[PDB]
Order: sequence, then C-alpha cells, then structure tokens
Amino acid sequence: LSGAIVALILVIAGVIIAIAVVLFAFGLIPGISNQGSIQVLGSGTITNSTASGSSRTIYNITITVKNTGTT
Amino acid sequence: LSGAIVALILVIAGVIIAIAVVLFAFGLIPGISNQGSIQVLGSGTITNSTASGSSRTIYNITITVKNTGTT
Ligand SMILES: *[C@@H]1O[C@H](CO)[C@@H](O[C@@H]2O[C@H](CO[C@H]3O[C@H](CO)[C@@H](O)[C@H](O)[C@@H]3O)[C@@H](O[C@H]3O[C@H](CO)[C@@H](O)[C@H](O)[C@@H]3O)[C@H](O[C@@H]3O[C@H](CS(=O)(=O)O)[C@@H](O)[C@H](O)[C@H]3O)[C@H]2NC(C)=O)[C@H](O)[C@H]1NC(C)=O
Ligand SMILES: *[C@@H]1O[C@H](CO)[C@@H](O[C@@H]2O[C@H](CO[C@H]3O[C@H](CO)[C@@H](O)[C@H](O)[C@@H]3O)[C@@H](O[C@H]3O[C@H](CO)[C@@H](O)[C@H](O)[C@@H]3O)[C@H](O[C@@H]3O[C@H](CS(=O)(=O)O)[C@@H](O)[C@H](O)[C@H]3O)[C@H]2NC(C)=O)[C@H](O)[C@H]1NC(C)=O
Ligand SMILES: *[C@@H]1O[C@H](CO)[C@@H](O[C@@H]2O[C@H](CO[C@H]3O[C@H](CO)[C@@H](O)[C@H](O)[C@@H]3O)[C@@H](O[C@H]3O[C@H](CO)[C@@H](O)[C@H](O)[C@@H]3O)[C@H](O[C@@H]3O[C@H](CS(=O)(=O)O)[C@@H](O)[C@H](O)[C@H]3O)[C@H]2NC(C)=O)[C@H](O)[C@H]1NC(C)=O
Ligand SMILES: *[C@@H]1O[C@H](CO)[C@@H](O[C@@H]2O[C@H](CO[C@H]3O[C@H](CO)[C@@H](O)[C@H](O)[C@@H]3O)[C@@H](O)[C@H](O[C@@H]3O[C@H](CS(=O)(=O)O)[C@@H](O)[C@H](O)[C@H]3O)[C@H]2NC(C)=O)[C@H](O)[C@H]1NC(C)=O
Repeated sequence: LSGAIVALILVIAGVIIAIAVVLFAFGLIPGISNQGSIQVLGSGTITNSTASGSSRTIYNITITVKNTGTT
Repeated sequence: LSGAIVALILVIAGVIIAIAVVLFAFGLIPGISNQGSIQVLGSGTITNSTASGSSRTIYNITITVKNTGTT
C-alpha cells in the first residue's frame, strides 16, 4: 500500500517546486538592467596630493561620470 | 471439528481487518494530495525602514504574491 501513497506526495511536490523555479527565472530579469547604469566621459586628471614630508603618497583623481540608473 | 471453525474465524477476521486498512489508505488521499501553492511574481523590493538612530534596523519587503490554493 505504502509505495503508491509516497509516489502521490512526490508527484505533487515535484509540480510545486518546478513551477517555483520557472517563476524565479522570470523574476531575475529586472536585476540584469542595472549593470550598465554608468559611463565615464572624456579624460580625467591625476594630481599628487600628499603634504610635505608625509609618509603616505596620496593622489587626487577627477573624472566626469554620468549616472542613468534610478539610484 | 475445533481446528476448522477457528481457521474460518481467522479468515473472516482477516478479511475485515485487511479491508479496514485499505479503506484507511483511501482516507489519507485528501490530506496528502493538495494542489496549488503560493507563487511569487516578478521582482520584489527591500527598503530601509530604520529611523532616529534606533537600536534595531528594520527593512521593508514588498513583493507580488498569488495564492492558487483553496485556503
Ligand atoms: C608627491 O609630492 C611629494 C612632496 O609633496 C614628493 O615627496 C618628495 O620626493 C622628493 C623626491 O622625489 C623623487 O624621489 C621619490 C622617492 O624619494 C620618488 O617617489 C619620486 O617619484 C621622485 O622620483 C624628495 O626629495 C628628496 O630626495 C631627492 C632624491 O630623490 C633629493 O634630491 C632631495 O634633496 C630630497 O632629499 C622630497 O623630500 C624632501 O626634499 C626637501 C627639499 S626639496 O626636495 O623640496 O628641494 C627636504 O627639505 C625634505 O627634508 C625632504 O624630505 C619628498 N618630500 C617633499 C616634501 O618634497 C613625492 O615624491 C611626490 N610623488 C610624485 C609621484 O610626484
Ligand atoms: C584634492 O582634493 C581635495 C578634496 O578631496 C581638495 O581639498 C579641497 O581644496 C579646496 C581648495 O583647494 C585649492 O587650494 C589649494 C591650496 O590650498 C590648491 O592646492 C588646490 O589646487 C586648489 O586650488 C577647498 O576649497 C576651499 O576654497 C574654495 C575657493 O577656492 C571654497 O569655495 C571652498 O568653500 C573651500 O573654502 C576644499 O574645501 C573644503 O570644502 C568643503 C566643501 S567641498 O569643497 O568639498 O564641496 C568644506 O566642507 C570644508 O570646510 C572646506 O575646508 C577642499 N575640500 C576638502 C574636502 O578638503 C584638494 O584641494 C585637492 N588637491 C588639489 C591639488 O587639487
Ligand atoms: C539603513 O538605515 C540604517 C539607519 O540609518 C543604517 O544603519 C546606520 O548606519 C550608520 C552609518 O552608515 C553608513 O555605514 C554603514 C556601515 O557601518 C553602511 O552599511 C551604510 O550604507 C552607510 O554607508 C550608523 O552610524 C554609525 O556609524 C557611523 C560610521 O559608519 C558613524 O558616523 C555614526 O556616528 C554611527 O556610529 C548607524 O549607527 C548608529 O548611529 C547612531 C548615531 S547616528 O548615526 O544616527 O547619528 C548611534 O547612536 C547608534 O549607537 C549607532 O548604532 C546605523 N544604524 C544602525 C541602527 O545600525 C544602514 O546603513 C542603512 N543601510 C543598510 C543597507 O542597512
Ligand atoms: C514599510 O511598510 C509599512 C506598512 O507595513 C509602512 O508603514 C506605513 O507608513 C506610512 C508612512 O511611511 C512614510 O514615512 C515613513 C517614516 O515614518 C518612511 O519610512 C516611509 O518610507 C514613508 O515615506 C504610513 O502612512 C502608514 O499608515 C498607517 O497607515 C494605515 C493605512 S496603510 O494602508 O498605510 O497601512 C492607517 O490605517 C494607520 O492609521 C496609519 O497610522 C503606515 N502603515 C502601517 C500599517 O504601518 C512603512 O512606511 C514602510 N516603510 C518604508 C520605509 O516604506
């Protein structure tokens, strides 16, 4: 008797998990769009920024950046 | 005589108890078999709900949900 009862449970669970994975694949798609939100325009400039006698070398960097995302 | 009457009682009792268990197995099917589920549609969002330098951070999970079951 036992075998058929187990088969019925695993059939119904199989449908539920399979549908969930298909919906997840469609649910990813919006998140792919954000990967291209930025671009860098023209040359930038580096400048030596560290104070006299200081241990750390530090540089100032300046660039033009355009954001086209929603955040 | 005794042996055959006892043999007959245990045949009839065997039929009764076996059929009772078969009827029990058919009685499980409505509980274990149950189509439909909650389905999650598209992307959801997280938003910061935390305020006023509070001790616990709280977030907001908005998502679209479809209950295909009967409950
Ligand atoms: C960014 O700016 C820093 C200063 O704001 C620079 O630090 C100064 O570096 C001088 C030499 O730079 C050369 O050597 C570096 C390694 O030591 C190298 O990383 C650099 O790319 C570059 O090739 C240094 O001069 C000292 O060393 C010279 C020989 O390398 C020597 O000729 C000098 O007399 C001096 O001993 C500076 O040290 C300071 O020099 C003062 C005098 S003067 O050099 O200003 O005329 C002196 O009074 C002081 O005691 C001494 O420490 C050093 N610091 C300063 C304040 O100038 C850093 O290199 C820059 N980095 C880049 C990439 O440009
Ligand atoms: C590297 O980047 C640093 C920031 O990341 C720069 O620090 C900023 O310096 C500004 C002045 O720099 C000028 O003078 C230097 C000699 O002192 C020279 O080496 C530089 O090349 C440059 O010619 C400073 O601006 C001050 O002066 C402005 C007028 O010119 C005035 O409008 C400002 O209000 C300010 O008084 C920056 O200011 C600081 O500004 C803060 C606001 S914001 O400017 O960041 O928007 C303000 O909150 C703060 O109180 C004030 O002190 C100063 N910025 C910072 C963050 O320190 C540094 O100059 C860069 N180095 C080079 C070589 O370009
Ligand atoms: C969601 O909102 C939350 C509440 O505004 C944010 O949690 C708070 O973050 C503050 C610092 O923010 C930055 O650094 C984070 C890493 O530490 C980073 O995740 C963030 O994206 C952001 O870049 C934090 O301020 C504390 O830390 C600062 C240094 O990072 C410091 O300057 C502050 O003085 C302070 O210590 C908040 O912490 C709480 O600050 C209270 C004072 S005030 O900041 O409100 O003025 C202080 O009284 C309290 O004891 C201390 O815990 C912190 N809040 C909490 C509850 O943890 C969170 O970053 C936001 N984003 C995400 C993705 O969760
Ligand atoms: C997370 O989700 C909760 C609801 O579960 C939501 O609470 C609701 O908040 C709005 C106002 O929110 C705005 O201000 C807060 C700061 O206070 C910001 O963090 C938010 O980003 C918003 O800018 C309230 O207007 C809601 O009202 C209560 O509204 C009820 C009706 S409801 O349909 O809005 O639920 C009324 O019945 C009540 O009388 C009234 O007090 C409030 N709703 C609830 C149920 O709490 C948070 O704002 C959400 N957080 C974020 C960050 O969005």
